[PDB]
Amino acid sequence: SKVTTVVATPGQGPDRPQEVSYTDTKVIGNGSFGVVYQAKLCDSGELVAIKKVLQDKRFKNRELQIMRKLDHCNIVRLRYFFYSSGEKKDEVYLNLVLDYVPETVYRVARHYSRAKQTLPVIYVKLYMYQLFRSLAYIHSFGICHRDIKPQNLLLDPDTAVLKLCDFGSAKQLVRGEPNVSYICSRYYRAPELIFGATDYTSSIDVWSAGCVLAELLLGQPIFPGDSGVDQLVEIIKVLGTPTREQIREMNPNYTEFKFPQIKAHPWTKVFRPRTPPEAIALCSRLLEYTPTARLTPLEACAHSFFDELRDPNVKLPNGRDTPALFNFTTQELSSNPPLATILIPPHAR
Ligand SMILES: CC(=O)c1ccc2c(c1)/C(=C(/NC1CCN(C)CC1)c1ccccc1)C(=O)N2
Repeated sequence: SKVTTVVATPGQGPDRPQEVSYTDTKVIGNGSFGVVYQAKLCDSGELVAIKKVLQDKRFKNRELQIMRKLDHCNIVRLRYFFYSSGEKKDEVYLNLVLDYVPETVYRVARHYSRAKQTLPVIYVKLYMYQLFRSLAYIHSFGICHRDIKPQNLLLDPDTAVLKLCDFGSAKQLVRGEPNVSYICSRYYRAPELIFGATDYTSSIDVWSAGCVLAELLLGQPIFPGDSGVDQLVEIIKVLGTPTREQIREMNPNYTEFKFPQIKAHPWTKVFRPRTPPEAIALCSRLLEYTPTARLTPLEACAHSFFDELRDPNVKLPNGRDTPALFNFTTQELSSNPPLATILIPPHAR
């Protein structure tokens, strides 16, 4: 076996690097970011992920600066960070030692779809609540993920703990400062972004989460668009044609898509029979045309659909106890503090 010893700066605490050794490196991910590895530590024998990205002198890494401000159980923790040379030494890379999680929400949802089965509502409740909890934390700093999809939602099959990953698209949204329109994966792309909105709030992650929720309820994406324009046709097929005021509320740059008035399709008819009415009520308040009309991540966590997790007698289908879901902080509750009366039940008080 080959051992790799490097001096890496820890993500949290003071900027003081330490000698970190790792072995058994293998390629597990490949994307727009760069490359993701899986390595075993020499100290505890713990498995960690190493995301190698090509870095320049012109500026500092945007993802790294967002990552070392973040400390939450439902987001992959930045263990360490170091610099390596792999292009005749003239070009340098940024390696991010992050948490390793075996499965993803996509892979778990795929298992049921291939077996013609439905994902149990308890799993839909646990995965969605943890996504909105991590969203309430990132949005309190002004940071918007801009890439919410089941492939980026990591999963541990035994404990059922969800973790958010890939903060490359992520940016601290500021009022007045424009942003790029073509962002997020097509099936989870908000209608503002299709309408060419450069000025948007962190409510685009709320829409993307709503797209994931409906996907876990249907067993397939709700809006499978063939093109960038065919994506809006998929949305119009269930939500109907947006009103004059709904269009303006998205703040659209260069509009006039020229589509016929088809009108909204009932939410109950969209999903399978005997689908919990609370899931539909939640999905209706997340997948809204008007971004300001959408439920906030904390408001989504306080919804009637996640009341089963708030029960003191709730447990995982494998017998194990549900993870920490009520250990909220002042930074998490920052947007709406009186919501703590619903979010934190008397048993956990
Ligand atoms: C993208 C990023 O920033 C990041 C950060 C930390 C991470 C991962 C990704 C990650 C991934 N793990 C997969 C390993 C293979 N199994 C079968 C599925 C899960 C992974 C890799 C590529 C795409 C999506 C997810 C993990 O375990 N820890």
